[PDB]
Amino acid sequence: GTSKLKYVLQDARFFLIKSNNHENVSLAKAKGVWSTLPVNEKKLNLAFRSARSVILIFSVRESGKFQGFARLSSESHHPIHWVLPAGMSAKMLGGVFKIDWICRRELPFTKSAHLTNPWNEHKPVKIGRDGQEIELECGTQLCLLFPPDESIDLYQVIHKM
Ligand SMILES: O=C1CC(CN(Cc2ccccc2)C2CC2)=NC(=O)N1
Repeated sequence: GTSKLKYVLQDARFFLIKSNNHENVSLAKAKGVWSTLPVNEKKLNLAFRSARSVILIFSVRESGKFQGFARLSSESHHPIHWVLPAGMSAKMLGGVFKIDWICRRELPFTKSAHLTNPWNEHKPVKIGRDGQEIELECGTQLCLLFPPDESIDLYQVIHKM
């Protein structure tokens, strides 16, 4: 069903998080961690303190899809073998956020064409810079479009709220 998912998403905040490649999403899915540049680190840390749930919705650049979504379980904290763009050092990252995956299934952008994000001029929700906040209603409907991930049990995540 969808009821535990809706409960986790109640009064949540949502952020569009880009990845430079699939490998970093794979690492994040395996290890339950993510890192960012300091600008988005500050934004996500403020959000983590503000809301019962902060949801990261991931999209690998140029993939035309979202690769899943996860809930922050921690503020950032200060090596993980991330695959970084040429010229970027690990020292340019902020701290590491712990995350609990809610859905590891993909959703193509074609399936979210009917959702617009008020915090990005009501452009389609797939459009946004890395770190763009997605308004509650749009973000909830976007998460509900993903195929159910029957491998995940949200019992444990509800307890962290
Ligand atoms: O475009 C991105 C990609 C990305 C993946 N990073 C490396 C990186 C961080 C910031 C910019 C470019 C690459 C691995 C998880 C530590 N994390 C983001 O937060 N935004």
